[PDB]
Amino acid sequence: GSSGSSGDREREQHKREEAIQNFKALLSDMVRSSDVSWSDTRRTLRKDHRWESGSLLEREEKEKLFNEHIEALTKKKRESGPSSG
Repeated sequence: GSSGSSGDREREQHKREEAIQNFKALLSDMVRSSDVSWSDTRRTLRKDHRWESGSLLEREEKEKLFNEHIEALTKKKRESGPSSG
């Protein structure tokens, strides 16, 4: 079908989707490090502006995202404990 996307085919979900991606990006930008704890993070994000819209994601959802973002970062880190299977 037409490559270009247009129309109000998907608005409901879309609304949320935006929050999801936006949340992740905000985590990397704000929390670029991986040596931090959820508590501190959440509190910090709670002050951010975008966070407002992030409300969509339930406490659990948000917490999960952050954690995942951290573990992922370390992986990139050149020097890091022996992680294999």
